[PDB]
Parts: sequence; C-alpha cells; structure tokens
Amino acid sequence: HMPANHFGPIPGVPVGTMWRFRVQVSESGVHRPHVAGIHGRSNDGAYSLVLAGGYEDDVDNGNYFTYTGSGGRDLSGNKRTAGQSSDQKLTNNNRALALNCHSPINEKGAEAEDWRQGKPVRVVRNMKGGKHSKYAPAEGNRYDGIYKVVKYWPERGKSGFLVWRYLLRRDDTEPEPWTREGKDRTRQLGLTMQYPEGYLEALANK
DNA sequence: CCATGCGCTGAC
DNA sequence: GTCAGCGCATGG
Repeated sequence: HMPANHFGPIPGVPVGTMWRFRVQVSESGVHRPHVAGIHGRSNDGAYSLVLAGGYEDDVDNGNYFTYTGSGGRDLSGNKRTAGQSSDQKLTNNNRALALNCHSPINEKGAEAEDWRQGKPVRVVRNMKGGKHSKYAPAEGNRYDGIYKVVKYWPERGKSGFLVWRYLLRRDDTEPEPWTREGKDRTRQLGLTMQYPEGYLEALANK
C-alpha cells in the first residue's frame, strides 16, 4: 500500500488503465483527490494531475502539454468551479507543482537544469478534455504515464488575469496509449473500461 | 478548526 | 445548453 506522498508509478497499474469516474481513480492511488486537478504538498511536490478541460489556458499536445495552476477563482456559494476573477498565486498546489521542476523554486518562474532529474508526476486524461484535445479518451479517465515539469512561469491568461503555467513532457518507457503501439499494447493486456460495481446495471434499468 | 476544489447530478 | 450547490478527501 503506497503512502499518499508516493512519487512515481503505482504497482500493478499499467499505462492505459481506464476508469469511468474520478473516485475510482482515487481508490487506485493514481490520483487521490477526487475533485482537485493536482495532488501535492507545498513542501514536497505534486504526485499527479488530471487534464479535464477545466481551465481555458490548458494546451494538450500529447508528449508535451501546458497545464494551468488552480485558483484565481471566487468559489463563494459553496462551488468547486468558476471563471477566473483574480490573479493566481504560487502557493498550495501551484507551489507543489513548481517544486517538481529540477531548479530552485522561483517566484518569477524557472526552467530545469536537466528536466529528467525532476520529480515524476502521474498524469490522467479525462474525456472532458476531448473537446479541445485529440489525445483525450473517448470515455472516462485514462492513465497516460509519467511526465516531468520542464519549466513554469506566470502570464496574463485569456481572461486577462494572471495564471501560472507549467510545461510538462512525458518520460515513460511505455508507449503512449493514443498511438498505434499504445492501442495494441492495451489490447494485448486486455485492459478495458472499469465501472463502479453495479453501475452498468443501474444505468441499464434506465 | 478552516480553506481549497480540472466532479457530478438533478433542475429549469 | 447551462446552471446552482452538495458530500467529502486532503492538507495545514
């Protein structure tokens, strides 16, 4: 049983694994938080993240992608999501993710002196990210492997407010689940969409 | 205690 | 199509 602050792959969970709901991704240990896009500790780093089209500044290009930090939002009224209404800060999860980069934390942003030496980050792609990405799975959530933070920096987002941006690159020995090799691999391993026990039946009665 | 939150579902 | 909020895990 891996501790909550484990870095790297989760034993027994191969690249290409799929789950229908976020709570299922949590139970596997791959990505503990069931709502937040980032799982991290401000004095340690980020352990994993999910691409789900929640932030307009996100850019997905497969082996490379640009992630936005969280926050700069007014969640008053017991919300979990909203548009940008204030500038983001390099604290909490945003600070946790910056620490993965192989360079001293820099309030103004920084680049890695040999990205590969950075802390590994488990990445999950959710289907809501398919609206603006051809890498997103058609259904559910999919584990795509290990990535590293090549660099991060602040800049005015499409909303006009300041947002934190991270450039992540894949560093995994397993073929991408979206390539020919990946799709064959998933087939040879017999991986299939996992659903909560009783879910398919409950939804079939409808 | 107290904030944060890239989900999810039932309503208009 | 879009939207108002709710339980709960995680961290400090």
